[PDB]
Amino acid sequence: SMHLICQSGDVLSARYEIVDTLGEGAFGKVVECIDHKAGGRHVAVKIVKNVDRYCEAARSEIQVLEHLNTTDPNSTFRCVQMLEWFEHHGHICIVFELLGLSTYDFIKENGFLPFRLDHIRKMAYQICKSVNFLHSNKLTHTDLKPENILFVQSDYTEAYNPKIKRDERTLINPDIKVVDFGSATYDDEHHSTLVSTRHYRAPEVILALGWSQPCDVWSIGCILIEYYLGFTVFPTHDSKEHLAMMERILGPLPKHMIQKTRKRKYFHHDRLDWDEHSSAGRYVSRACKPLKEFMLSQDVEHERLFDLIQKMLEYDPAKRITLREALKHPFFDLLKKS
Ligand SMILES: Cn1cc(-c2ccc3occ(-c4cccc(C5CCC5)c4)c3n2)cn1
Repeated sequence: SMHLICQSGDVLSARYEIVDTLGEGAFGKVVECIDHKAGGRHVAVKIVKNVDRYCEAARSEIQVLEHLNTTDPNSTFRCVQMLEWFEHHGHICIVFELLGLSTYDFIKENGFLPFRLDHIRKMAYQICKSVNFLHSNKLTHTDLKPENILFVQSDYTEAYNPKIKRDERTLINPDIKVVDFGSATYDDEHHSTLVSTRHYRAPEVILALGWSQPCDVWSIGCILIEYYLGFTVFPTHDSKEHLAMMERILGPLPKHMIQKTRKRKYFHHDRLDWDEHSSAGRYVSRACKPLKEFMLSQDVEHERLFDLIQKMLEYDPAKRITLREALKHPFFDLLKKS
């Protein structure tokens, strides 16, 4: 029924007039509205599908953001500001400060070109700071990805780039915020070993070994390579294929993780049950290669980023870098200058 209530001109809750759709997802829709009771200020309204799983996720997000916005009222740690919620013809709607495009959408609109490295450095720093603030308050996000990082302002300048024979957009201000707190889980809540639709998903989640804060660090590792390359390094929707891709980029999985997993289907003896010479197997060999071979330059700033990424993509969550540590990494020295 959503198409009947999310059109340009519709009014929600006797105050918000829909201008246009900003984007869609599995959850529903985000629309830009005029708030007729706050002087015409533009806001963003998430309209949530009338489906039990998303309604429960939306109620959860509301609890989480209430706690985070009162703990950090000035958005020092860059979590999105929720302004209120209401119900409209059986759909939960949540009102946010209006931001710019998602980082995914910016890449897409720019023809799948990567961000340049000085912007990557700022964005990475801000993402690590924001999610470490979550990790300090006994939370894990669990669903970090480029669609869920948004530019405060997505405005750009435009010129012809003769090095790659095409026009190129250059961001003016790379400041970001983190969104989507519907899967966010407290340390003391139930940690469901089941997880749903994502491929920023850590190896401990795939193998059902239990998870906590480190799973976020793995996701951030994936985001940073994507910003550097302009495309995903794990393009797959099959778990076993995903594990095969990991092995090609990062080497074989630790033996103690293979012995512990209850998911025996993926393994024969203590090896991944993967035919290298199948149709899908040859696609993996051709798309994926060892991590450092993705580097586009041997310059030391590039090597610094890739050392950070590698520590984030440690298989064993007990050994993986924490965000506290990552904020001190040399890659970020260039921001602290004086
Ligand atoms: C899942 N979620 C998003 C928000 C959110 C909050 C405020 C926002 O101000 C603008 C957007 C926006 C702009 C362009 C594209 C999109 C995309 C549609 C999903 C991301 C959003 C936006 N999204 C809160 N939860």
